[PDB]
Amino acid sequence: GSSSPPSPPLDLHVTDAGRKHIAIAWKPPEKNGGSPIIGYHVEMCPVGTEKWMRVNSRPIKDLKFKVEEGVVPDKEYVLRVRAVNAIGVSEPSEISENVVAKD
Repeated sequence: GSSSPPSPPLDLHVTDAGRKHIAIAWKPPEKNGGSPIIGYHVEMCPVGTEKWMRVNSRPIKDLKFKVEEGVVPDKEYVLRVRAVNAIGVSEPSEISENVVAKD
């Protein structure tokens, strides 16, 4: 009965990882808040820090993403995803399981 950013993406999980990539997938927000979801953003943070960094250049128009930018081999990360609509940016998803950039 009002207009808001979307609720957060759901069910974020890691599908694959390597020394140079972390592949993730998620499910759409339960609610779009009153205007369609137009994109997703992925953030990455080395575990034990609060140094969240956006790892996509353009809005993601899919429910999966291969993270490559800024991945450091043998570092350990968590990820989170945000949804965007014409009102603004969602709070982030629940964070991912911990993932090491190794094979």
